[PDB]
Amino acid sequence: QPSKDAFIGLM
Repeated sequence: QPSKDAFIGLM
């Protein structure tokens, strides 16, 4: 999902 991409920002 797109919300999962938000986790890519932190990483």
